[PDB]
Amino acid sequence: QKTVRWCTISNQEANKCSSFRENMSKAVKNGPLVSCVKKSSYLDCIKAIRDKEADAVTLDAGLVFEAGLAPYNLKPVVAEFYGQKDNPQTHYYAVAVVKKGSNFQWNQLQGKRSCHTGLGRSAGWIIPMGLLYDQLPEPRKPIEKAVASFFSSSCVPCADPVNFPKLCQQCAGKGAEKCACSNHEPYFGYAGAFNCLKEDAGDVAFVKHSTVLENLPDKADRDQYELLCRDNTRRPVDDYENCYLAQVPSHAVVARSVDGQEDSIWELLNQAQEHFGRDKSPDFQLFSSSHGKDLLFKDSANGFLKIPSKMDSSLYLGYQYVTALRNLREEECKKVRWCAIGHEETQKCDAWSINSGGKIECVSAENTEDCIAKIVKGEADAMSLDGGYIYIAGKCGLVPVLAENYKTEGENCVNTPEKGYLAVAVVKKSSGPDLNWNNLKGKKSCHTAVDRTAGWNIPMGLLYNKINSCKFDQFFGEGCAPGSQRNSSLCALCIGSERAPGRECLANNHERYYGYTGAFRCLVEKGDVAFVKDQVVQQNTDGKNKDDWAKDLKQMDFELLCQNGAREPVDNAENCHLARAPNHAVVARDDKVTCVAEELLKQQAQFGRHVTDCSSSFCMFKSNTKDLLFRDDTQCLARVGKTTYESYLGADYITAVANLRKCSTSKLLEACTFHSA
Ligand SMILES: *[C@@H]1O[C@H](CO)[C@@H](O)[C@H](O)[C@H]1NC(C)=O
Ligand SMILES: [Fe+3]
Ligand SMILES: [Fe+3]
Repeated sequence: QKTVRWCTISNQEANKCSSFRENMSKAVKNGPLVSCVKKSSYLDCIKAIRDKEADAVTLDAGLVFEAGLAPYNLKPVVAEFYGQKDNPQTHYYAVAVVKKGSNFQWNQLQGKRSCHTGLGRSAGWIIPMGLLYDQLPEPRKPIEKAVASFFSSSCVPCADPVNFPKLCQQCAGKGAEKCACSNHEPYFGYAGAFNCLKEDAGDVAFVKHSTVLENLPDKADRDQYELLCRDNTRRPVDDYENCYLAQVPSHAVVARSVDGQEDSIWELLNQAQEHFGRDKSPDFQLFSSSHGKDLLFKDSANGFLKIPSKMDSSLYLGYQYVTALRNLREEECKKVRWCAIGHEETQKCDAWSINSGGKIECVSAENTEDCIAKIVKGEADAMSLDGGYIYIAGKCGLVPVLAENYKTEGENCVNTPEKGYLAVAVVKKSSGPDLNWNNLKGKKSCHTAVDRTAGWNIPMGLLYNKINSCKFDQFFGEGCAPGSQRNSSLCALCIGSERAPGRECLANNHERYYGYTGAFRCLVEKGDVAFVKDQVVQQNTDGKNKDDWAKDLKQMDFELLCQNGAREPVDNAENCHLARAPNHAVVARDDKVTCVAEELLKQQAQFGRHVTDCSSSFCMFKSNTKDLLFRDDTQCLARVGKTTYESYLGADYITAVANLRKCSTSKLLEACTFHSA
């Protein structure tokens, strides 16, 4: 019924696509149909997809980046994987292949002849040229001109043969097909570049790690070839793991960002790998063809993986690679951009910005995950996170910069490491003794949010060990666990916002039961147990909180549930808690750690706890509502040195969280753990 229109770039690809079509028709009765649209290069395909004349094409990651730019706006939806299906690799190695006895090293490439897969491609172009950049003769813009003056001549398929003739000089295509961006140029692609070297049109080929073994005959003339290593030595072709230029992400199928039919694309490809995958059929091979190498998909792929929905091109490629790509394409610690979540945090941020004289700038997002993603992508620089989210951010590659401290007051606060706060379970003293730790089934729970330390990871981790199931919403009766599935019973007690409707169960300040205070309010108004930090009761009772719901509460009206079944007063969490919680911390990308840390230590020297008059001046650690930007009981931000999320959080906490990985519903976590190695 549904049709996926695949874009081909050559007569050879068109031949394979016709057989893909015919074979899928026969093998799959109801699965999407395939039809083929024949263009003459990947760039014509990207445009055909944008204009809705086609739906899909497979691209080297370097070109995924170009497809993801305006005005094309395509996104990667399915990735090739290499290697064994039980340990799929979503990267491959770029290498430089030379013939034995040619006697030159990496540092002597000047004046040689080069064979490239194609302009703008990972192994063929982006990686080798990024490495050689500093040796190219200036001016290096555009890069083509500099490359044409560095190598004596080359074959770079897809280069403009009119403006850069030397880049197309060693290519082998006839007439108008010379230097073509397709299999009509014999030296196009991995196979082509290798043939370029083989036939002595070039002295070096920039290809991938499987290229030589894939393209050499029945037996091994393989001893005739070697690899150029970056330490200026040469190694055998099967020793690429010790002689590669870089590791690069998989070729991926791309599609329209809006109305891209990706559902259809995955359904097609998934069924196709089942019937016509590696060694699956004599009638048709997805990853092979008698008409050529790497047609439609690479011959070294062994299947497909669906790309998570939150992985856009930036996330798929990774920030380092996007920066190298950006570097070759366009031809400081002045400020810290904070990521604020929602309106109240944005207003506190704005105030900070003004008071700081612009050293702090403010970027907004509607939830924690969107903030973390902005930081990873370079749209923001820092925010403070609960341990549960540090874990997620750490998987996405962010690093802890400074810790919030809660126990140490005064001048030594910044230099004192704290062990952590405590995750506890708080109940009303008035609840009968049947309410205890071993009898929570069917009870009404209040949680700070899904994926936070005290609110979720610690308690739900403990419970998972008992019930051996991720269906928490079938264990508890009804609760408020912000961030849960909207029609779950774990959203049923949530009350959203007083001003705007439809905000129930959101994991942000629109939800009145969100956060430490929030969950304590949930306990007071509706729940039986709150999963929260120690001290939340003391901080919101006996008059410290003046809001209607809290003004008459007393500390003595609450108790803690201990794991042995007993109950203790709230002043005794040290002997009645669920586990230690790592202190919340400011995270940043590895390139900004120093900058973020140094400026914040200066911010707090001006705006920290010692400010006796908050109003005339700004107070970083006090908040109009609750835990705006930092926890309200934060005494200072403290140095953590050079550490990683794993050592910051501790093996005990890492163990607990990883224990729950099967139950995770975080879309960010799913995107940040997609890639191998
Ligand atoms: C609840 O919502 C989801 C969509 O987000 C839907 O898939 C599910 O089947 C709905 N019904 C149930 C079983 O609660
Ligand atoms: Fe590639
Ligand atoms: Fe916390």
